[PDB]
Amino acid sequence: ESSFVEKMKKTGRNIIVFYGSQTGTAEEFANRLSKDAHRYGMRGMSADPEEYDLADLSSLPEIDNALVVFCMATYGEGDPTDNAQDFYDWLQETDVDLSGVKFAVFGLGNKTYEHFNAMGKYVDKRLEQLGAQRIFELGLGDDDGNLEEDFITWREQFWLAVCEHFGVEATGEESSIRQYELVVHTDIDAAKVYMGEMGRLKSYENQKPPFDAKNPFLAAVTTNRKLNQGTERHLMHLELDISDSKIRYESGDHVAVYPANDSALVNQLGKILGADLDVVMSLNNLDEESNKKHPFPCPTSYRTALTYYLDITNPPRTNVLYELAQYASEPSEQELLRKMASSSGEGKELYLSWVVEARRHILAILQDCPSLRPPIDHLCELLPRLQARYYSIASSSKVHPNSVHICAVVVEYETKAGRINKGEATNWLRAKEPVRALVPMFVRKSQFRLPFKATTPVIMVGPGTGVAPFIGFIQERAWLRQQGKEVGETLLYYGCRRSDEDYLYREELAQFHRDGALTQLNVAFSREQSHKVYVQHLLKQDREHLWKLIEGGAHIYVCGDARNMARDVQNTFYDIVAELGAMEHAQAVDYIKKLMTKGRYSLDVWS
Ligand SMILES: Cc1cc2nc3c(=O)[nH]c(=O)nc-3n(C[C@H](O)[C@H](O)[C@H](O)COP(=O)(O)OP(=O)(O)OC[C@H]3O[C@@H](n4cnc5c(N)ncnc54)[C@H](O)[C@@H]3O)c2cc1C
Ligand SMILES: Cc1cc2nc3c(=O)[nH]c(=O)nc-3n(C[C@H](O)[C@H](O)[C@H](O)COP(=O)(O)O)c2cc1C
Ligand SMILES: [Ca+2]
Repeated sequence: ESSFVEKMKKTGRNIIVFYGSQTGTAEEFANRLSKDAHRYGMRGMSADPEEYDLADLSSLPEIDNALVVFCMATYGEGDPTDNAQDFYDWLQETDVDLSGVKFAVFGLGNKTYEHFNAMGKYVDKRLEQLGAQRIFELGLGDDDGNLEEDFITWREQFWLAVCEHFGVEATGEESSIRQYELVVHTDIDAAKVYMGEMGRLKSYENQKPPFDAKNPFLAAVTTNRKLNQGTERHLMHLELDISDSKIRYESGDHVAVYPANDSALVNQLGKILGADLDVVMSLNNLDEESNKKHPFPCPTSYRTALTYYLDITNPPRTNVLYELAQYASEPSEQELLRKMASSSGEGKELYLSWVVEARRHILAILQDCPSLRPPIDHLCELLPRLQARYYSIASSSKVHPNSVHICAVVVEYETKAGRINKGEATNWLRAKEPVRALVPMFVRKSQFRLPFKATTPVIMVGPGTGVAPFIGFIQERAWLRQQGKEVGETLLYYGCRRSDEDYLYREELAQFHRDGALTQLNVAFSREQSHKVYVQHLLKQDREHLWKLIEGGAHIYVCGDARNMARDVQNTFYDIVAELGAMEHAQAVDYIKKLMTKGRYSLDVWS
């Protein structure tokens, strides 16, 4: 059906929840809200806006008690997710009267970014401008705090508002219904079983372009080398062969990789569950009208699903804990789990401490709640899909057109729970032996780019792994110089803990400076003295030259830690401009923010 409104009429739904999602979180929130509808006598469905035409919103009044909800995540520079781009474009050009339309929006964002929840804010503002009626205030979910708690708090007030305005009431039947039913495929041909590939069956074996998120290219690991000294931490440089993939990229772009869960974790889950992981099965949607026939590719074995399709490392969200409680035979244990779904009080404190702060993954929860023995098929229905991880490409395609490089630090730490957590993708990449080893990947374009004019100077700030895109930038600027082009100054402000422990690309950067490609190599060693010495300290010391370059039209790039470094660096640039630019601090802020709008102050930061 082309019209979501007609689809709603045909299937008896009065609430439709659209999701703007890239890594599945918004989709899960939409699904959870859609299922809630029944608890109020209403009927809902979640939907991918890209599959429909949002202009049809003006027809919702044809359905009694119609309600439309939007769970939208914000991405690069405050833009919409790819699947919500058409909707965003429609909202920008339309002036249709949406009187009679009733809506609510929950935005997914992260305060460490420059444009916090920009998409949710825009959708909410626009719908009202068009004449639609807001049923409940805009939800501002913040992944830098705890997005789950923001969502459940908003969700509760949301339904109360729905009850008040539409005159409905809760049912109270927390029975919780399964969304999928299990079918064991005892006699299936081996060749018809998914073995970890995404999308089409056999797409990993039979690789045909175009390669993207739904059809990743299996790139061979040609290089995987340790960049630092000591068993302390592990920093590594990988080179992935993309020959014959037709994949294109530019320095500044991101490479996404689909990891495989640790087999030791998968094996232990199978044992504690008392399940034969090699059983091949299928989970089928009880809603025969939904386009989402299964929770992940199937038929497939439990081992395969728990290895390639499901997230078993991230601390579970509250709905998973609430639904599992019914399987805890011990009163105390079943009570602990049930409470964690509370938006406040003891229950919330326990969730944030026992699950989140303690970083307990599903196996840890099953282990620390020994009476919890849920059927493996229901667990597979509850666990979120395993998502790709993004890395800043550390190579220039002008120099390495057939290889995509990665600079990454392995995540590994002890939990207050006495366990050793290992980063999903980094522990997996670390184990990829060069020269056989394949990494399913794809490229995600970014707006982080070297200046159009080679003469334009660049100021690069990237401590730690934030140096990644800049290795590529320098390779390219060096290449331009080798092509006989006039290249402006190229400055790198890099930082590490100690010059003899975690100085990434020491030799390469030194050679680029000796070659003349890297005009300046400014490095801050943070722990080689009593007080911290960071990149911003070096920027402040270089205020005169930096102001000259900025005033001249230089481009600034900041990559790495978004939580504190990005903010501290930005604050230092404000000070440089306020001090030497002949203007007040507030004017300096406006000045730097304006550079961002002009593409002369770019960010590639993360957490
Ligand atoms: C646009 C973008 C670009 C990126 N570029 C790079 C890059 O170039 N290089 C790079 O190394 N990474 C980069 N990252 C981070 C990268 O995508 C992954 O998040 C990171 O490699 C960790 O993934 P993982 O699967 O190994 O860890 P996961 O299994 O996902 O675990 C990570 C989580 O573990 C927890 N954690 C980590 N250390 C501790 C600790 N000491 N105590 C308690 N909890 C802890 C945190 O909750 C953290 O969120 C980028 C991210 C984005 C969004
Ligand atoms: C490359 C990237 C860029 C992001 N940019 C922003 C941003 O500009 N503003 C913001 O508020 N949040 C930003 N976020 C955070 C997401 O909006 C948040 O993680 C959300 O939960 C993701 O939802 P999803 O899993 O449904 O895609 C960004 C995340 C990534 C991975
Ligand atoms: Ca210097």
